[PDB]
Amino acid sequence: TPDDLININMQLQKADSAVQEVTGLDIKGICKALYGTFSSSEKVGIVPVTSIGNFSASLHAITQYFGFDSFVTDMPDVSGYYEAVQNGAEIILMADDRTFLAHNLKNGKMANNQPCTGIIYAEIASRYLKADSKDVLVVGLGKVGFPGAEHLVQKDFRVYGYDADETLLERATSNLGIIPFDPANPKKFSIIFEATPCANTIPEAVLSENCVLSTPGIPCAISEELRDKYEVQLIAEPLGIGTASMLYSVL
Ligand SMILES: NC(=O)c1ccc[n+]([C@@H]2O[C@H](COP(=O)([O-])OP(=O)(O)OC[C@H]3O[C@@H](n4cnc5c(N)ncnc54)[C@H](O)[C@@H]3O)[C@@H](O)[C@H]2O)c1
Ligand SMILES: [Mg+2]
Ligand code: NA
Repeated sequence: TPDDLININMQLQKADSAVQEVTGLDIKGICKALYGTFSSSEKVGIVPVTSIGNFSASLHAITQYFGFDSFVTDMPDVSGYYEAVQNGAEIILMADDRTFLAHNLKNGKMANNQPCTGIIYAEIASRYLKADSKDVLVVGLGKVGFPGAEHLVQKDFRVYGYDADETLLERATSNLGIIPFDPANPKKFSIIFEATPCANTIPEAVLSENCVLSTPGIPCAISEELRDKYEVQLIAEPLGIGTASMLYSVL
């Protein structure tokens, strides 16, 4: 509500700075570099869906920050959708338990939260100013991680991948031509991308001093101890960066 407004706005400004530190660009600039696209106060309708609407309030906060004219509809679901279109929304933003989408009504473009999150976090990791090599470790090759790994291959990085499910590791190896990472033969990285719903997924063996860990993952892949010891540059934010990615991907 009131101090939460300050709280979300703080967390976004922090993340923006962490992104500036690592890449030289802010989140706005990353999206501009990623999609060749820019905010022009487009009207975005945030429609709550049945699946107390605090998530939509966060999205309102987040979209305001990036220079969009956003609103939350009074009605939820289909009534909400209708209210949004009728009130001049150019982009619809909405989520249920399994899908979070942004739909641009002007141009027909639609984004899914998961690939957009994976692409932007991978992009941020790839742009690490003080990285020594083009080698990158991706841990987690699910709905967020696989598209992030794909983005990294297309930017001609040498991508190593690991997933706890051999099945998903196999898929990525075949589809993307990434190198399977073996914990029995680790290697140090200066660039790490992690898309896992688990903590302590990044072993100490893999870390180098002043590496970037870029992770949308909840909770955090590295312990506070290890990120202190290695002075790990941490890119992690729970909703805003992914949301910006979506919005900018559809403009
Ligand atoms: N911060 C954001 O803005 C944002 C946006 C979208 C998703 N997320 C988060 O990103 C995370 C991943 O989302 P997703 O859709 O890719 O999940 P997913 O379930 O589709 O895939 C996650 C992958 O991580 C793998 N994994 C789990 N534990 C592992 C371990 N110990 N070592 C290696 N791999 C492991 C799983 O096998 C799975 O393939 C989730 O925690 C999700 O909440 C964050
Ligand atoms: Mg995010
Ligand atoms: Na994680």
